[PDB]
Amino acid sequence: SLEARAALNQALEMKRQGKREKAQKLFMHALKMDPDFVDALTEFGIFSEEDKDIIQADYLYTRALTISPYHEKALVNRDRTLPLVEEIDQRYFSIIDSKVKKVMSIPKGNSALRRVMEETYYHHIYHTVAIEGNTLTLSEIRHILETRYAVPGKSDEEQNEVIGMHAAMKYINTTLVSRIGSVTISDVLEIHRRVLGYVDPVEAGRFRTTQVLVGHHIPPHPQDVEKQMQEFVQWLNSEEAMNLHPVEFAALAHYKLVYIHPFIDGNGRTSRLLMNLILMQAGYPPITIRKEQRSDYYHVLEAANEGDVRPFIRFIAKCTETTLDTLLFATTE
Ligand SMILES: Nc1ncnc2c1ncn2[C@@H]1O[C@H](COP(=O)(O)OP(=O)(O)OP(=O)(O)O)[C@@H](O)[C@H]1O
Ligand SMILES: [Mg+2]
Repeated sequence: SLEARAALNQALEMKRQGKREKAQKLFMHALKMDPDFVDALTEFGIFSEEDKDIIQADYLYTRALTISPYHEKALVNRDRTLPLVEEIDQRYFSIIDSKVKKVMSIPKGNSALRRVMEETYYHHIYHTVAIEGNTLTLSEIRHILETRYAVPGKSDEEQNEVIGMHAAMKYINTTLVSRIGSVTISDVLEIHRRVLGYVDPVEAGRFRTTQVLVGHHIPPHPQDVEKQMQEFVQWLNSEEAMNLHPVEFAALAHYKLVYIHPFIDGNGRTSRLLMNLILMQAGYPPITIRKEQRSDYYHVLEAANEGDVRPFIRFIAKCTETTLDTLLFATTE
């Protein structure tokens, strides 16, 4: 309905100007012209909740969610499944928590743990670059970082991606992990400047100024990148984010940064480092997303884009358990 659309737009204009009596008449008129107008129902629900009429607000929200008979079935079924899913999810976080406490309890000065921590360091670097076509083997990566001699018959681009990761991981471990205070845009840029610096030092440490496309994702317009990065870091240091389970917080921080995708390149590597910083600050070890999990990683990211991030959190939770099981397995004494 063209009149329903018009009635809602004026209803919202009257709401901003503080004419609530006129806004209500127009909300009612929008629903008279189109009873199944989702926008007007949801928006009139928000208006009703502001006036502290909870029953009416709930009626309008529920009406908007259940237009057709198949929506009604979806709601009654979802209301049944949600509690069971909440239980399954909560269980999996408590299972991770127990394994974290077992890893943390082990003395920092342990012969076994030190070897594992040293070996898994190169595993993360390997998987973080190999997941997007870096053909360097694990022994080659160690050679590059331990000796600082280049390997033969492998591109300087591939090897400078490894050097950049090592530089970024050192910076975090020494400077940021134990640093008490808020994480700022500058800190993210400092990580990115090291991650991409050795490959593209021109673009390393500054936002993109062009439109791009990441897989099946449409990231923000370059002119809106900076505002969304300000809103992002505001959330990072919010009380809401502090309450979240570290794995949930680390997963959300990861997804939000690759959604904004504020750099021309190195967005994945940067967002995975920020994920591990948050976990390390919370007392968890650094986790790895293996190159074998690329399709799963992309699938849960595409699901997150279309408005369900829970699969991505669950995916990061799986990657966390796998990392902990690897540390706990090395009790070979
Ligand atoms: N649908 C999606 N929505 C959001 N982010 C996505 C999506 N698909 C992929 N990504 C992320 O974007 C990354 C690719 O962007 P970019 O090339 O800037 O990262 P990179 O650091 O060069 O790659 P990588 O770290 O994976 O080796 C992927 O690795 C992934 O983390
Ligand atoms: Mg890339």
